[PDB]
Amino acid sequence: SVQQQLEALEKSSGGRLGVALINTADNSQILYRADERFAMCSTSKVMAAAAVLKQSESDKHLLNQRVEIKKSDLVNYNPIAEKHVNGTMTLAELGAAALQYSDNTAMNKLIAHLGGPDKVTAFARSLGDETFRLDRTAPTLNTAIPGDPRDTTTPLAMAQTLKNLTLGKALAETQRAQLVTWLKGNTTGSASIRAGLPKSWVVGDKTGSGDYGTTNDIAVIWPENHAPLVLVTYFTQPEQKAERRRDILAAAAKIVTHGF
Ligand SMILES: *C(=O)[C@@H](NC(=O)/C(=N\OC)c1csc(N)n1)[C@@H]1N=C(C(=O)O)C(=C)CS1
Repeated sequence: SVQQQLEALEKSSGGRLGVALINTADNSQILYRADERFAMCSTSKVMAAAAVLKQSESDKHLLNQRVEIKKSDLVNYNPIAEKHVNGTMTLAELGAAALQYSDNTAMNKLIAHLGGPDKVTAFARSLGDETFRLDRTAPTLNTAIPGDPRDTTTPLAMAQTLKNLTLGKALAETQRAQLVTWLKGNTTGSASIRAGLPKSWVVGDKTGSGDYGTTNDIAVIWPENHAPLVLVTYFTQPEQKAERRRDILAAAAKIVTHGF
C-alpha cells in the first residue's frame, strides 16, 4: 500500500519523512507524519510573498514600490539581489526572486516590509493556519534543529494553506494568479517533487534546504486530465551536516501520485 511504501522509503532514507497530499477532486488525502512539526526552511517564503500580495489588494501601488538593495543586505545566498546592489527592486521583483530563485535577501526585504517574522505568522493565522510560525529572518530560519519549534509547521497544515493560497479563498483572483505564476516559474525544484511526476504535468513549487539535511518542497500539481493535487514533502535527518536528499522527495511524490 501507499502507506507501507512511504514507511519503507523512510526506513531506508535515514531520516524523518513528512508527507501531505490533497486530491482536490474529492478532498481525499494521503498523510504520513502529516501532523508532526518540521522546519519549513525556505518553503516559508511562500507565506511571506503571499502576505505582501494580500496587502497589494488594498494598495494598488505596492507591488511596484521600489526597494533599495545595498551591499549590506546580502546574506548567504542571493543570486538576484546581488545583481541589483546600489540599485532598486520592486516588491513584485523581490517576490519573484524570493520564490523562483529562493533569494534569501529578497525574503528578508519582504519580511522587513511586512514588519517582521511575527507579521508573517499573523498573516498565516488570518488564513486559518494555526500551525505555521515564522520566528526568524534568513538565513537563520533554516537551522532546522531537531525539536526546535521555531519556523516550523506540519505537512498537513502547509498543504491546506498552500491549497487555500493557490486554488482557494486566501487571495483575491489577480493576486492568487500572481502567486501561481511565481510558483510555476520556480527554477530550484527540478530534482525534487517535479522529478517524481510525469513530465507533461504542470507544476508550481517552492523548495527548502537547511541544516540537518533538511530537504523540503511544497507544490501544486495540475494533471492533464484530473483536478489539481497539492503536495507537501518535508524531510529531515539526525545529523547537522547530513546531505540534502531531494531524491527522497521525488520518490515520495512518485509514490503518492500513482494512479492520478
Ligand atoms: C531556504 O531553505 C534557504 N536555505 C538556506 O539558505 C540554507 N541552506 O540551503 C542550502 C541554510 C541557511 S542556515 C543553514 N544552516 N542553511 C535557500 N533555499 C534553497 C532551496 O532549496 O530552495 C536554495 C537553493 C538556496 S538558499
